[PDB]
Amino acid sequence: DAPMAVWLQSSLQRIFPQSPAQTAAALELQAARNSRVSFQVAFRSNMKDQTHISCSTEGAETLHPRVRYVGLVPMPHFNTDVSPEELDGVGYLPGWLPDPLYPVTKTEAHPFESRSFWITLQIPASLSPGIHDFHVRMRWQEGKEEKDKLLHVKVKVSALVLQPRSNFHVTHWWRGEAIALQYETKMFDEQWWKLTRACMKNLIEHGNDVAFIQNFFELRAVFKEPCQMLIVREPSPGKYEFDWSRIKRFVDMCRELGYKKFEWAHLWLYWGVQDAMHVYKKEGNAYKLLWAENLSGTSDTYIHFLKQYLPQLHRFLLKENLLSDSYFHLSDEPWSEHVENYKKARNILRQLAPWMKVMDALSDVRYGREQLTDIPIPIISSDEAYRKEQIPHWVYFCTGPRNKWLNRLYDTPLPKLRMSGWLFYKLKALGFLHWGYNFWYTLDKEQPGDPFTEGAAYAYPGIAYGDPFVVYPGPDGPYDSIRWEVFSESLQDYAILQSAGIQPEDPMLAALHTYEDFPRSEQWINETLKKILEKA
Amino acid sequence: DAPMAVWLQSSLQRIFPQSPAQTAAALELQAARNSRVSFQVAFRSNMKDQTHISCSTEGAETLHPRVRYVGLVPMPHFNTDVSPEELDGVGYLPGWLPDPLYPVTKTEAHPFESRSFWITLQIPASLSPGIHDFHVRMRWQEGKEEKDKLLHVKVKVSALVLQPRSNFHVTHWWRGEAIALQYETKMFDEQWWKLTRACMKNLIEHGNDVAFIQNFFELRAVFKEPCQMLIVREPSPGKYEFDWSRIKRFVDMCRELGYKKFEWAHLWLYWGVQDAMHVYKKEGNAYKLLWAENLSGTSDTYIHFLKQYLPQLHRFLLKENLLSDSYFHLSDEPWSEHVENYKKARNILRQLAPWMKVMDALSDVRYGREQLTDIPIPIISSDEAYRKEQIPHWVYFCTGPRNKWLNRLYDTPLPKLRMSGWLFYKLKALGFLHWGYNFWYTLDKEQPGDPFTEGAAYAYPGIAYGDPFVVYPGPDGPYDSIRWEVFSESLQDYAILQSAGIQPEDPMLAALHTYEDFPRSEQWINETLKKILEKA
Repeated sequence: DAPMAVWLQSSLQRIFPQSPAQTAAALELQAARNSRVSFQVAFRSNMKDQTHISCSTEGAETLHPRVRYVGLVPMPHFNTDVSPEELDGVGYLPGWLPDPLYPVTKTEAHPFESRSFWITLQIPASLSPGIHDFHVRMRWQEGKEEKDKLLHVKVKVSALVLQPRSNFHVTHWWRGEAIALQYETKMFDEQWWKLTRACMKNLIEHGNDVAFIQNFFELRAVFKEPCQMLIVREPSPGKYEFDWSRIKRFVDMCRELGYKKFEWAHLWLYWGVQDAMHVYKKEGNAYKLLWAENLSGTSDTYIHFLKQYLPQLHRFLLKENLLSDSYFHLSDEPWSEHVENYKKARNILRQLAPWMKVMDALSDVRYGREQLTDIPIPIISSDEAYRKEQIPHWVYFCTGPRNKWLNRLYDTPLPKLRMSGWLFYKLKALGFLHWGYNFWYTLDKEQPGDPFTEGAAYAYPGIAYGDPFVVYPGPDGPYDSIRWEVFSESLQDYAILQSAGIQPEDPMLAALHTYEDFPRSEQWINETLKKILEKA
Repeated sequence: DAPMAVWLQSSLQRIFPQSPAQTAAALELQAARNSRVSFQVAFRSNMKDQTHISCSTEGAETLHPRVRYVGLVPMPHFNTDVSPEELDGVGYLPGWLPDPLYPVTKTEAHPFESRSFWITLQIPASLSPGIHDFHVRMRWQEGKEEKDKLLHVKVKVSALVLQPRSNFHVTHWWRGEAIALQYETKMFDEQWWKLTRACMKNLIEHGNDVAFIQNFFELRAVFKEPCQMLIVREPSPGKYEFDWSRIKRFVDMCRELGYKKFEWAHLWLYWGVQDAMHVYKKEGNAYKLLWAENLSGTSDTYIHFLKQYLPQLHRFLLKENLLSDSYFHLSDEPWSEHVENYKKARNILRQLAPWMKVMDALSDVRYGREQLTDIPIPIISSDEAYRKEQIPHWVYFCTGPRNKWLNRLYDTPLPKLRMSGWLFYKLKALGFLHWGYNFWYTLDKEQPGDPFTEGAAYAYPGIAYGDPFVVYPGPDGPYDSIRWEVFSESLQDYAILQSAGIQPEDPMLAALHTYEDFPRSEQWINETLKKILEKA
């Protein structure tokens, strides 16, 4: 019963437009130094004439506060195979969902809608440990009369200084064809490069320390304009020339951004390890396949090609000092019937690039058990099986699994999602990999989508909402999403555990048994974080 | 707390996706003979895996039952200037809205989502009076087991038999450029015709009894493909031949469809009565304006045109026995200052077609008081004034008025809407005119729209959500809508009051004071219909 309502919320609960107004005029936060922390300024107009509302900070200049508006996106259905307890927004969804973050400080307030601003504060290392407080001012208008509300935010800055994450690597398969579709660019033109740079930058600032390189276009579908950063020419039948300029430019750029580790494209097409990679040549203005679409991975054409490419890849890797900081891929999620196919490829690799060390999504243990993949990446559903065999490994999730498992879906509750870094830490993963940073377009088709109105690349329910991307295409690069922010705060919690000497076996992490059985309460997150930042 | 919930609801409350499951296993309806009645079969899945559900009727053959699926549309905001006490779906909106009706009997059931089928029953005049019961059968699948549920429906059909509506006329300005834009047809091609016929049949089956003729294209905006049903040639400068073949074909089709009365496009452009209508001729393949688009309404150019068209119009009207069954429009929605210009034009009309009686949408009472229009159409907001004066008049709305006033918007509760016919009856309206039956495209621009994702012609809040269309474009014709059905049943209530001889002054209608103050309860509708159908 008030014309306008503002309150402050933790960055860990969602604010759906229907949700009733809160009061909450103060907010208490905990932060390590050399970190960034986040919160929500929520508002609900009780008037029926539309108005304007603008969100500013005062007294937080040294915190470098970045203010964004939480935009909404349609969500038609809940995802499949998620019990209601495990689903965010019961009673508010299906419906509108907060996800994209827009760079606006003043928006329109609409009648009886609840919306939020998302503030990120950069807690610098050179900050006195203690409580630092500032104000957020909300300015709106009732009729012609201007009004404001001042809200109070205090941050308990800890003595703890976060040190760069180490011995843990995160990679996403950012997509260059996705940029070329959503922005209508020629692949690798200057706008393409500008957007790619903005993406890799967004990644490394969110915890992604591995720069993926799509040297070969990664999809079974044949494109007219594929993302293949390796320039490949064929001056005679079967003689290949390789031009590394794009990959070189990429690697130089990524190193200038902060990347030290790099990941490469597969060498055999997915599901079965039975087909060669599609490799294209520029014919006038088109890109045509160098060979057939059905060309076998054991065919003399592909073997000849590899006997030329792999040594040249080696030359490049050494010349540029990439060889030790490069993960290489063979073929993904090989099923338990083309093991020998994989093994054939592996042995061909051994005979043609013995130096090469292989990393592959592999969820059946009787693959790592036999060191088929040098660095196996099970899906978290198989993490426990790899952990009884004591095979060191990475983890990945995509779409599956769901329900009680970890994911970062639209309907994954944010506290459950913030648990990611803790689970990576306590369960001693070597790294995390995800296919869906910015899969903005139509699954398996050279056709653009619309992330702002389709969250599953047109493949629900098989593809879950929010799985193909965590960023939204914006005019100059990615727009961060609430999920991306919470995930990066989660990786930052991994960094906290690291830089506070907390051991995976510490009893305060004890309830984190598997990637399915672990505390989802924001209360757990808050109190654990307290202990860690207070004793430090 | 069962895997699958099915219940029965009236046609008068919406069913939102978050809406909690109900139990109501039977449902009493009441109808009069020769009527159409409606109800809803709702289901919420309580399973995490997708399933299929099919709706069927059993034992309702004589009622020619129609089974349709209630589709959902986005609703970004609430409409402005509507207090909570007047909004439908509080705490479920903004979000997904039930509105489009789809010709499917079997769909996917999605997790934790409340959806419903819409069933229209045809109660025939011959039918014996009394209580007629039939059943609904819901067939879904749980895992691998086939599940089904019988629901009971009792119709209490009265002795009263509905006589066709007398002395009250409904017209909607359906748009043929709307057809041209959404279906990407060339104007007046055979597909355009088949779709127009579909729309006209729809309108008359929903109690719209006036066929609108867009003889001139109504918009102030210059289209390259205008909808100008009159063909106009200019063999010498300023001599105009007219070809009526398309208006002939339209009138033939409408009369074959049951249409008796007809309405015509305006003669001066809207707001100020100052500019000439845009009239076009063909130039090879393009359409050209005949004159400047700044052309003055009192210019010599335009008057010389009217001196030729009006007698020619009169010939056409005589040749087809239209003259007495045709409404004519001068210039839409002129403001209070503009009466001057209207007077000027009106007298021009009198001196060049003295036979012509014009109706127009005129909110200021000085239009009616001074007989500037032969049939005034005040906005319902202004109705009471014309009633205080006992000036006969039509009523209309559009976008506004809002709040407690009657309207037909997305968030207008359905009981409020069903009161439409009752207020028409008790308040002695001559007729009802609405501008937006199928305005499917961008407000004032020659660009398609998407009525499935946009509901205000891209003009929220200016245009309110739900104003520009009550029908959706399906592949062979219109798709009905919940609001459309309820509104047709409102006109059907006008027919009920008329057929049982309930005088406007009957006490049961005493609560209906203005178009802003009147009972909005579904109990009121139900109990009053009870009274009328038991006296009979």
